[PDB]
Amino acid sequence: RRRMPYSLGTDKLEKVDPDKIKSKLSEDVERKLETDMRELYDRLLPTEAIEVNRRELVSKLERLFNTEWPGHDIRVHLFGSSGNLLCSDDSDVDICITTPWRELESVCMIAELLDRHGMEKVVCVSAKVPIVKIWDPELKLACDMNVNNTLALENTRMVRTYVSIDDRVRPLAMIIKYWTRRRVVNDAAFGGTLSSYTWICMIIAFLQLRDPPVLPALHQQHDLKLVKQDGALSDFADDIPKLRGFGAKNKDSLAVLLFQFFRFYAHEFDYDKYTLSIRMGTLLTKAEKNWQYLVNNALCVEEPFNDGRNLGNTADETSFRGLHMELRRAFDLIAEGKLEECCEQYVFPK
Ligand SMILES: [Mg+2]
Repeated sequence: RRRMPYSLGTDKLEKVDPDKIKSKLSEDVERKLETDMRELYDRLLPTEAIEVNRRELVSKLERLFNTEWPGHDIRVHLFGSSGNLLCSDDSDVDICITTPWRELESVCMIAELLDRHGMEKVVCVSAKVPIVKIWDPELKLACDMNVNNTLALENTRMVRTYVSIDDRVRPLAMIIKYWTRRRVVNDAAFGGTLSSYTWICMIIAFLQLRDPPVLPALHQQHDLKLVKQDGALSDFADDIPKLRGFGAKNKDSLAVLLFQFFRFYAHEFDYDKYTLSIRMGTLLTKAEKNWQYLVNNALCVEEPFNDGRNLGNTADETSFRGLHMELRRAFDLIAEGKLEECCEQYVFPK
């Protein structure tokens, strides 16, 4: 299911004359783009009826696990879009199951239990982190779940903190995520594109590099870190009420930020030289991380909790060329306020 066909080649896109790149939206385009974005954001927001279904699934799973394997304090947690304020009604339910009972990390044992109790399309992937995928026919929800993936819970908590800092982040990130789904550039497993978490990091990194910045570098704000419930200091600043309002110095609207996001990644950002690091909040070079030797390093996005891992390693040179075309395609359409055409649903050739 290769998203970017090998026929694209690997050539770098041309450097367009800077005078031919639109510098800012016109007054009419921004006003219409602003209303079109807030109308779409209202459609993208989740509904209460589906929110209670996701909580019913969590409770149903937690009862099934504790009744089948009692005495192990098995708890079910939401993470990803389900826990960072960025999910929609059609989003999957991403679940992290925790227990001190290490035997539960054999996930096909979980797959058998859920299939035995009526779940459908039950597949286990025993893989980076083992995953059980189900489809709940009663609640009409798809669910991916892993066991003791505490890293996913922490960086979900980091994304949620970033979303809580500035009220423009949630609508901006949800609209961009919607764009990644419509263009089908959010499949790092089979399509060769970028993961949902990779895109969120690219959004945060863009917001950190604005002048003035919309978001801070939470990993570097040492004086704003709280003691977690395990007794350890949080790796990132998480004092949300004290962090709120950090981006108020930036006066750009939602419409301008969407325009600048695509403009940044279409023409401004030098993909060949720099690594995007939301951990540092500044640009790093590939050379200072020795990342000029990484295979699939055309796009370097540093994972904040493991600076030795490039989130963009799922994109080869052909996939990156197609990804760069989509970002330039998006920039040209948003520069004219064409939000609907920017989000045209991609369809795979037969
Ligand atoms: Mg403040």
